Amino acid sequence: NYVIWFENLRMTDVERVGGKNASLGEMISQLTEKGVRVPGGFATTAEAYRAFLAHNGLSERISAALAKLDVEDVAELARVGKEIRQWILDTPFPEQLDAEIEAAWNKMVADAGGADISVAVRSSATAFAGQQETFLNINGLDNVKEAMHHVFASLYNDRAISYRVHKGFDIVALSAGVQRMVRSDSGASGVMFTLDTESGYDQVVFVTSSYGLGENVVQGAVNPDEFYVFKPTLKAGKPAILRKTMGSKHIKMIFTDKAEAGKSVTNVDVPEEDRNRFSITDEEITELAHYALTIEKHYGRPMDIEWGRDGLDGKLYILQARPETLCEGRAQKVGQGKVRDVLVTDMTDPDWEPVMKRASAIVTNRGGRTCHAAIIAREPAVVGCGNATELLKNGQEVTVSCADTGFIYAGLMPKAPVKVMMNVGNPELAFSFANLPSEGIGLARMEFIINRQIGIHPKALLEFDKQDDELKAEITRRIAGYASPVDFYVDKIAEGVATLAASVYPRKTIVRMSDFKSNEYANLVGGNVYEPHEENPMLGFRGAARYVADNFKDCFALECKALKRVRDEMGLTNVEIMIPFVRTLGEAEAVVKALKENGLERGKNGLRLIMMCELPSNAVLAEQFLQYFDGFSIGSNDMTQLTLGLDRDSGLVSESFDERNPAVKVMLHLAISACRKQNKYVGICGQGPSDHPDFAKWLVEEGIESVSLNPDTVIETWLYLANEL
Repeated sequence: NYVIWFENLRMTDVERVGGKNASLGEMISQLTEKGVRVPGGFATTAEAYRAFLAHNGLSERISAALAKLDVEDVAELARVGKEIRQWILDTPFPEQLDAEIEAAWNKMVADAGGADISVAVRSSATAFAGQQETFLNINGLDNVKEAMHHVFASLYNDRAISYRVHKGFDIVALSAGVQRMVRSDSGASGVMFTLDTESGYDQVVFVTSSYGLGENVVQGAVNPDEFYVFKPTLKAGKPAILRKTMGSKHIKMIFTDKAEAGKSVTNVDVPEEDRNRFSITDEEITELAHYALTIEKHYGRPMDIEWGRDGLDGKLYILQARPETLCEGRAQKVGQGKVRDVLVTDMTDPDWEPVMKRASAIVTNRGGRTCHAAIIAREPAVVGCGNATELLKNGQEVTVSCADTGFIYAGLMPKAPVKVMMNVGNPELAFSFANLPSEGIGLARMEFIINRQIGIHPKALLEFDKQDDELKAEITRRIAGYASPVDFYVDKIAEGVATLAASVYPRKTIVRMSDFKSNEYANLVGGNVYEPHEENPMLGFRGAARYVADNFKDCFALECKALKRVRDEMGLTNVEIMIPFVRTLGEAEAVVKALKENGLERGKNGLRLIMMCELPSNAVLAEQFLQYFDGFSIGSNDMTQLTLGLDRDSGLVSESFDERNPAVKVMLHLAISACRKQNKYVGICGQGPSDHPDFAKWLVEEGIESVSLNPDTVIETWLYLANEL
């Protein structure tokens, strides 16, 4: 009645032991047979806490103090809070609670065969983050009891007294969970989410990991390794890790031999070995992602989960699991209104709850997550702007974004006649566009992955051994966590492309192979020596000619190895491969021969092959080029430049650039007709349809199958076109 074992708790015991302990029992009792390993222990109950607090009778003394106390007088609140906490600290456990803890402790050491076990003593409130309060590596009975005293006192931490007065409430209790320690002090640990927190995208599992006890990743005291795993392909048993980001992993929490009270754990530097390694293996990331899903399937909602790899066992444990739910400040949701209605002020009392109702947004100088105004806006909301009173003006006219640095500008689906698809380059933004209404990605560009995730010329990696001490050293630095220089290149392209394809899966993602000019390959590390200066880069060594050049075929092979893995192993079959700058029919033919050499063929595993139609020759021999491909994506930028003989970046001529020049239109017509008479895909890329609505009109009238737009131009164009139909 005072102490309950986790194995006898269920999620229906939340009022008795709190959400954390109830959830622990729910997993132990229901999921251990589904493979989830949760450490054992016991919870104290809400009536244990009440009995404890009745003493002489402390409960009513606390209640008296809290009565006459302004929580928004920050002195009194610190003074009264400290006072209350010392009373709880100086109050002894009732005789029955001590005996019952002792008997439960004695059974734990009996279950552990021997033994000098250690435990976590955590706070499980009948109600965050947490400020919570937790104790780790607590080795004997009296330590455990004193760590429990502290947990009990934590209910009346100052912010907790506020948080409750703010949520508008007495007069409360909590439960202490006493759980066996997993030895991740010599292993690794972290936190998993069964959605992407940033975007909200729920088809992915997020796994963060570092060395040591997981308290550090939970608290953000360390920058951890971050991994994304794709749910559908993980369930089919295919390799499902989309993205690996190495954390700096500066420090790690370990055990002390020297445990006075909270000195049982300490932070220590991570060696440079471990720092530039990934802290868990692919097999582990995957194994954890499976646990995440069986937990989420069971609870029927998004989950936030703590886990640890025991450095003794080797085995992965789930430790805790719970449900997951100009000017600047702390930030989901956008909003609009006049700045006064967007309310701009220092910080709200509760007296600011009527006039708060008389308004439509809140932006405040002070505050963090559990700020007064930040809670009213959850039940929105930019807090923690040092000076918005200053920056923002009393007039108007603003709109307040949270799609988590909470900006504040400075501003303010029907049937479509074509398919509106996205033009996407940055895989770090991919899950934020999963959400946007589109028909997929009609141009997934490769150049951000190469510039920004890889950063090194593939021939420098291919010929690593011919460098350059200074360069061998730079490459090795950059390729940390990957098996070899060439494996880095393939792996990172696979990650980037799998990520983009996963974002809109199962929807079409047309991946353009690399469209770099040689001056862009020259800027990569190790690149200049392979990329001589050209007089006219727009017209130089790039595209198909580069892919099939003897001098560069081993690099093309690398990019092909990545795409093939993405489709053939990762099961991301929604990927089509687009080939740019195909100048002649001999090049078209050479490229399909090259792809074939590298295991990629039309019809094999459903592969579809698209040509970027961007040279005038592609238009006047449309039908002839089209035999080699399943369709065209028209690159109107390059088509316009070559038809009209212009560099649109040169200001001296570029006023004559116009995708809707009659000469360019003849070219588009030739291409789009050729495709139509073969019942073949024809799309167009470029912002022309967005920037010139009549061009969009002309394109629908020509029979274009799709249009590919920057995500932030997608809704407007869709609506314009739908309204026209």
